[PDB]
Amino acid sequence: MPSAFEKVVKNVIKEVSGSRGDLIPVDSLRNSTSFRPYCLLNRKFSSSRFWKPRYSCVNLSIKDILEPSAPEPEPECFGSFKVSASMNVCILRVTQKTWETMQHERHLQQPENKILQQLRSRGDDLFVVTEVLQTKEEVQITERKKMVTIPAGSILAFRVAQLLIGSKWDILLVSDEKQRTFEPEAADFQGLYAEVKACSSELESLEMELRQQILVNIGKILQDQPSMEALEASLGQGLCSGGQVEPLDGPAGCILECLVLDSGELVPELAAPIFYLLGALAVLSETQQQLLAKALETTVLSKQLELVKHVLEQSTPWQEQSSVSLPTVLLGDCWDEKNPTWVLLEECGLRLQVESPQVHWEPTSLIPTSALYASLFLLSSLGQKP
Amino acid sequence: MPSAFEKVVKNVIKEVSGSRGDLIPVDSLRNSTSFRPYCLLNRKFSSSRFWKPRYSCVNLSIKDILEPSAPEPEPECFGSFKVSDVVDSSSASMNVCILRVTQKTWETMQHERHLQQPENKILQQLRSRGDDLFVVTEVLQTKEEVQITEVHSQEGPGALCLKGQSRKKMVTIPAGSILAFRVAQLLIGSKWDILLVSDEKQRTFEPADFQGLYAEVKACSSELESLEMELRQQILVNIGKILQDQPSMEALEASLGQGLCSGGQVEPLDGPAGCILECLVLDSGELVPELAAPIFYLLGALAVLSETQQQLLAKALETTVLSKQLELVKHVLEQSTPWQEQSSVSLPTVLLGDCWDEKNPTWVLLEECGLRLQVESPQVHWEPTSLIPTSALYASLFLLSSLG
Ligand SMILES: [Cl-]
Ligand SMILES: [Cl-]
Ligand SMILES: [Cl-]
Ligand code: NA
Ligand code: NA
Ligand code: NA
Repeated sequence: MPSAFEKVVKNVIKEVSGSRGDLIPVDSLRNSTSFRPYCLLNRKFSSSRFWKPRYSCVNLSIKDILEPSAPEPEPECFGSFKVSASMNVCILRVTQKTWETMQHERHLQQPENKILQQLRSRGDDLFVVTEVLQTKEEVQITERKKMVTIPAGSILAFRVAQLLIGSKWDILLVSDEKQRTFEPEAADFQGLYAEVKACSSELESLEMELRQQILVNIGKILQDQPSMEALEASLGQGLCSGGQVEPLDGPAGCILECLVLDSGELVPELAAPIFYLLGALAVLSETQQQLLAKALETTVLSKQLELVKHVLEQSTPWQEQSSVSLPTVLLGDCWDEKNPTWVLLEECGLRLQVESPQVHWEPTSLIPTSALYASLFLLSSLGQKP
Repeated sequence: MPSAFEKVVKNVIKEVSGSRGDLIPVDSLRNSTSFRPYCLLNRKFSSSRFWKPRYSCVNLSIKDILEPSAPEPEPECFGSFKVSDVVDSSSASMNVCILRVTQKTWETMQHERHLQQPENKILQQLRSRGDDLFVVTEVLQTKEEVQITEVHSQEGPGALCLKGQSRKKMVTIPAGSILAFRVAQLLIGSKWDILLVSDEKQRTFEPADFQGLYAEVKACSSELESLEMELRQQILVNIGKILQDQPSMEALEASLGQGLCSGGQVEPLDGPAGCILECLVLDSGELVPELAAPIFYLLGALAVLSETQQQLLAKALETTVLSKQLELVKHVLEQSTPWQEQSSVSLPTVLLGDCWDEKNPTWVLLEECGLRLQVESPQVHWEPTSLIPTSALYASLFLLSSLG
């Protein structure tokens, strides 16, 4: 859904930074306080180069992992904008000189922080907020009647920099997608298909009874995000450490039981593709997850996958905004707002239309549409007959 | 080496807009007053799809061609920025702001104002020449007065003796100076319209790959190769003289453009511009289309090049060094496909007998195209932004060597 705050945040990013902007939108006003400059964010191990997991809050600042312990310098105000009925926003940034000074004056906390040890075990990546886009004044944005007030100084969007911590700490201002925080090539549709097909090949191999229970239990964990979140951490820690994993409760536990041995250690060939599939589902929105949990039959899933496959295949180059025409004749019912394939595509940030062209590609929509494609491909690959 | 201060302007654009392909950099502080919002700019008829002519100032505003005559609404201030990379014991920061004319302002102006019915004399002159008309829709200007110093890299004893104040120049930029701008092509006919989403195939007045670029230049060269050796040599030596005087080349271009779009007798010009015009014209005063069109293309390609690039070509007009420089540019362009991605190009062995360095003429010609050069493997760094000037440099070298 437009979520009111979610809709105003996307339009503000587009006006301030431009279409291919490197600004990440803030999910909610409650969480805004944790995305301030210098805040630390974690991300689960990146299983794919086409989709990335959402950033989570560590509720710690860069000073909390460095020595000597001291407050960070005040972020500089780069600029102000009148985004339009006029909302005033401003950019607070941590300069490169501030990072270089901090790297010279501060070193990693030598007896090692406990939170970093937890992230290292799960194979998570660590990031630091380098820039924020926040409101200057209080605005009363109105939405049914639901006036959402946004107070002054609210983080609407943010820029991150991956930090690499080992013997010394380093900040990646110019991002490198191949880098990992803790140390243990054309991006086209063809490479994306090969990556998902490699993961799908590992599935199918499993017995039809095993594939069906993993499939039905995925539909149950799609109802409970924290259940899926906990299962992901158990798999990530088991893959990065190789130790016995603690049994879980609910459908998360049932899926974990399928992927694990009599000793407690995960089977890497079974756990890795499931970790990829759960990571692709984590990228999707609540609405998208509840739709996939209903349409888990391989009949509708195959048609939805073919529509997403066509959208992605026709949107190359993925860096330009392009219009795509869809073969809606594939679907059993008419192409409208109530269609499940319309809702799955609209939740990816794609602007849809009733007819020719039906989809409007946005470069920003690559991360969720790759996750939706990989999710549909693997979920149909589980429910298929041998 | 910047184009006077172009590297500092490009750094400000990169920080403010994210990429270079959105805002056009202003050439000089003297001309800045003419690139303000609502100002009208003309661009000569586009002879090629790979290179585009520079925008010239009409020194008129949108209100000067519309009725009722009334001042334009004040442009809105979209935002302010504090840029610190202004060099290309403490750091240097400059405050800039963006002034924009909103789409609603343009739509309101289109509803309230119509074209000046007995027709503006300046529009008639641009129409006769086949020029395109544009309007400045957004500007990036300074908020405060900034003093930027320029440091000149050594320079030879002959270039210093030409002038003869030291290497460090104190340049003072006043508050409200236009550093960069965004344009919108306006289409004027029975009604006027503003193209906010640009269309490269559109003309104001209604009357791909390296292989396509090579074919376009080769077609132009085929026409020039049919001329007499004495006429080709006089056209070549006189091009080297008009390369010293930009306004002489600018006037000759307008005479050829108006003669091609109207087909009437052209008034004789003075200096080397006049000598070239005499070669392309009849006993009656009308241009020979087969002769004037390829020369118009060649002059348009030279107009895209910088002053430094033009002074280098005016010295190296012999077909000996010209052929080697053309081959280097041909290789850079051929290896940079696709042009949209930044790619590194490795230049082949024995570049010019002597050595590949900052003082090499081929290095300066390529660096003035926005290409970041390096002493060795890879020597060139392609930037998508460098397509317009490198196409013009290729076409210029190809046709100048084709002269003789
Ligand atoms: Cl987020
Ligand atoms: Cl892993
Ligand atoms: Cl210009
Ligand atoms: Na602070
Ligand atoms: Na089996
Ligand atoms: Na395509």
